[PDB]
Amino acid sequence: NPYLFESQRFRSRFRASHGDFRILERFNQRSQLLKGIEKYRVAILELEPQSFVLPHHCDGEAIYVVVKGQGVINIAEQDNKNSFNLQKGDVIRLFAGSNVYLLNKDNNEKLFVYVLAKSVNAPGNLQEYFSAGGQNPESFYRAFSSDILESAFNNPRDKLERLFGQHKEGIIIKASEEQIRAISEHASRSTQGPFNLMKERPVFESRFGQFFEARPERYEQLRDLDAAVGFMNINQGGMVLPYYNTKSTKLVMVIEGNARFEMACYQKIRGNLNVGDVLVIPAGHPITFVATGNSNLRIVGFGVDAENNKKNFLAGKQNIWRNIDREAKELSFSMPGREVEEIFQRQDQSYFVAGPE
Ligand SMILES: O=C(O)c1ccccc1O
Repeated sequence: NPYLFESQRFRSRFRASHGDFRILERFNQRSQLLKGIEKYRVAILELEPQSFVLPHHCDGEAIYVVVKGQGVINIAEQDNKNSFNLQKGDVIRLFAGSNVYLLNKDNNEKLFVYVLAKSVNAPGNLQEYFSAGGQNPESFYRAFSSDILESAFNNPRDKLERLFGQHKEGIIIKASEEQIRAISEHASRSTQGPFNLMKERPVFESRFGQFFEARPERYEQLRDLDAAVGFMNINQGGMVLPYYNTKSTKLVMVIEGNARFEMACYQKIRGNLNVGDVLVIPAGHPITFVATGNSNLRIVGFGVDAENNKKNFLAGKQNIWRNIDREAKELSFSMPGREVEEIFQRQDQSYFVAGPE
C-alpha cells in the first residue's frame, strides 16, 4: 500500500535533546498518485515532561491537535500575543509566519501533538525558522551581517555575537518551575483559542463506536485550509461499517489500540495499524476499521478538501442502498429485489457494529 506511511517514516529533523519533532515523508514522492495532498505535510511533535520548544515560525498553515498530555502554547504575532494551555483532544490553528513555542507543564505525563501543515512556497516544501537557538539549531539572526544586526538592535557586534551564538542545547530543552509557573500564568485565561474534539456531539454514533469531527463549516479556524479534524473512537472488538468519503482525502493515524483496515482501490489493500502509524484514505475509496487486541481503538485524522464532505456507508440500517429502489437492486445484483432488500436490511445497527471475534 502506497497509502500506508508507518510511524518509521517520520524523519526527526533537528537534534532534539529532550523529546523530538518528526516530519513524515512527502506524500507525493513515494507514489505520485497522492498529489492532491502534495502541498500537505503531516508531523508528530513530542515533548518530554517540563520540556520546551524554542520559539519559531513555519512557512505554511498549520493545525496542532493534542493526542496525549497537556501543556501551554504561546502564539506571537507582530502586534498580537496569545497564550493558551491545551488538554487532550484540543485543536488549535496556527497561521503561517506566526511565532510559536510549546511546553509540557506536566511533571509525569508526556506531550504528544499530531500536526498538519500545508505548504505555501513550494508544494510540500516546509521549513521551520527558529528565532531562538544558537548553534543548535542555527538562529536565522546569524544569517545577517554583524553590522546589519549592530545597526538594527543598536548593539555592538559583541553582545549580539554572544547572544545568538552561545546556545548549545537543541530545539527542546528543559524548563523549570520558576519558569513554568510564570509561563503557565501568562496562559491562565479568564471566562482564536483552542477547541476540544468533543466540543460537539458525535457526528455518528452507535453502541459500538463514536465519530467526532471538527468541520470548517462550523469552526472558522478551518475554513482557510478547508481541513477537518475528525476523531474516530471504536470500542473494543468493534468495527466501522464499510464507508467512503465524498470529496475528502483523510490523513488518519492511530492513537490508541490496534486497527485492522481493509480498503478498495478494485485492488484489496489490507493491513494492520499500530499506534503512531499513518494511513491516507483518498476520497471515494471504501474502507473499514476493526479493533484488534485487548485495548480499545481511538484513531484521529486530518481531512483535506473538507467542505461539504459527507460519509456514505455501504452497510447498516442507514446505508446508501436504502436510497436505491428495489428494481435498481434487481438489475444491480441479478436477483429478486425483495431478496437483496432483505439482505441489506437485516442489520439493525447503522454505523458501528461488533467486529469479527
Ligand atoms: O475516514 C475518515 O473520514 C476519518 C476521519 C478522522 C479520523 C478517522 C477517519 O477514518
